[PDB]
Amino acid sequence: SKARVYADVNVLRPKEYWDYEALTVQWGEQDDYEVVRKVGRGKYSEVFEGINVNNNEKCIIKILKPVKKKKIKREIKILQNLCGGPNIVKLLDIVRDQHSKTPSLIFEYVNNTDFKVLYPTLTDYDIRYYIYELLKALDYCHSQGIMHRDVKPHNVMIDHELRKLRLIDWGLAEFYHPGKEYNVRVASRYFKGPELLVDLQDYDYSLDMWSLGCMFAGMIFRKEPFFYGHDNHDQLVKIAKVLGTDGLNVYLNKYRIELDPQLEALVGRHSRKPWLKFMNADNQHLVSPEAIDFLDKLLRYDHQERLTALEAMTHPYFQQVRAAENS
Repeated sequence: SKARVYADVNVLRPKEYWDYEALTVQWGEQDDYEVVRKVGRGKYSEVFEGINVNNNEKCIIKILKPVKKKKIKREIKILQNLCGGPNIVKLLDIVRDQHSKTPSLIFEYVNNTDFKVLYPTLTDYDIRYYIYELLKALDYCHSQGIMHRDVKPHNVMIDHELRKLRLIDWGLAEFYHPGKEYNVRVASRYFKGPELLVDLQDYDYSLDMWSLGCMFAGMIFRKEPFFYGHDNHDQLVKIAKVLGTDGLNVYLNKYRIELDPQLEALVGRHSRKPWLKFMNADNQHLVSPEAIDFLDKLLRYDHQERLTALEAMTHPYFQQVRAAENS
């Protein structure tokens, strides 16, 4: 399998651009950024709202947990490559501790409003607007030959008063190389696409479009974990109970995917449930025919069938956000 767009980005580019294992970090001074208050936790890091002793300007301090230096250089190179793009968190500095040798990345500051309290107040228009903004971010990184691989509400900081948005945490992101076989243990369980669950290793940028699709579904239907599985095998069962099992067979047969006996039996056979059956008094104010058409074109088992970030931005559903942006 090969991406349908931006497939040759790293083929035309000098190895310097994507060879991150050869990156030589030019650390700065941890003696220049002060911690103010923890704002986020994580399996690979801790986030802190900090201040820049110099400019006096606020900032975000990310302290990385202990991991192989390969994963640290990867996140750094990608952030350097993406700096400047629309709605991409901007990396400002890189520092480390002298004794512990603990790495720390310095980022622009963004208030960030907890999604479990924000999303419920979003209006029909707000949703169209913020998703459109996230798509600018994804089309940009895909155009630069990079997959984020961890798209979820937690990695999208939103300053709802300034209506500003940023895609964050590029700790699992990777460079896309046609035909390469990547690790399927990326992203958070609820946003993992079928390809990661059936073990299709040569996946591409379309993986991020499935994750986005799960996010979108969660918002219009007012049901955060839209696909709520307790483990990976259970995650695929949940997906198959909504999209139907016939579509999964086509997918499996097309890419000649095995699918072990346990997960297969575990999945069984299910008919497809039309999107409208998920509508209820709590979410009918957000479920329009256009929203349904858009979501439908995102959540497709076959990664090659999904809309690209660029096609998504032009969908009629964002019709007013575009006109407002134009003038």
